[PDB]
Amino acid sequence: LYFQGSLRETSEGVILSVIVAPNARETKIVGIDGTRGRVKVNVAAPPVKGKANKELMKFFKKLFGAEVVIVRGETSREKDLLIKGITKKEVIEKLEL
Ligand code: NA
Repeated sequence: LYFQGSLRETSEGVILSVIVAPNARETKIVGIDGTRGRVKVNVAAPPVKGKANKELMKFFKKLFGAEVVIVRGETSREKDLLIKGITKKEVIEKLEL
């Protein structure tokens, strides 16, 4: 399994497709879902008042050094994140760290 199955590069940056589990001990990448083409992300926040979405975005903004917005799935576990102004090569390097 490679992270490439969860990413695609658009004119605006990289869409990173994730599947979250809230209430986690630590916000971190725990795996890849090879059927859904998504990175499994544990989020150390409750899924109330948008707090899991906020923590998810904060985690990836820090990892990538780039603005991260949710473009689909604000109220779903399966969320698509636009990482603005970054290339797929840069995203792969950071996910592989
Ligand atoms: Na949330």
